[PDB]
Amino acid sequence: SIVSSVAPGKEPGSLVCIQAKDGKVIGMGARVHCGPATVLVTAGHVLKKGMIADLYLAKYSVSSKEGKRVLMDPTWKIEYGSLNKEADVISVQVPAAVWSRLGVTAARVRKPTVKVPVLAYGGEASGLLQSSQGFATPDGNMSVAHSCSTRPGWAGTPLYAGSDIVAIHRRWNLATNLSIFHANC
Repeated sequence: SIVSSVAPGKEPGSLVCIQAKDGKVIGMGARVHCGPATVLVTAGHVLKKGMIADLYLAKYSVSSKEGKRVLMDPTWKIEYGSLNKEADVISVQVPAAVWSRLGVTAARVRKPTVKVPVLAYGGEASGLLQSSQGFATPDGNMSVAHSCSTRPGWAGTPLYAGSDIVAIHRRWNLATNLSIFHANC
């Protein structure tokens, strides 16, 4: 798996970091279309931390030439998924105002295909992102096997196939086949 630096602002427009209050990146996520609206999608064990501590959605701002972030409200409604279950995927009805302030566009969820090329993103700061290349294969249940290298703090990051998201990375590999749970939309 080839690992590469991603220049500030050149990551996909849907991607967001999830930070603790001291700025540490503890997970990733993305804005995706969900019926007539959009949702955050991330790992359930990442979102669970925001029940007892403050988490922030974070993304590099091209116009400000620095990172920006917005406090997460744990009472934002859950669209699908769960904080504690095996698939470890959850989606949240984040207000459009928050996505607007961070510059986050919505991506499309697509079904994975066999050995589809994929990119996964993560990093220690919103202008210090990196990507890892790999391939993804769905298992006929709710998961995808994939070959992207990841680091701790990449939990919840999408696997991108071209423009679209086909999976959610779980933990530092088996990702969740997002289209399975996205059918709740």
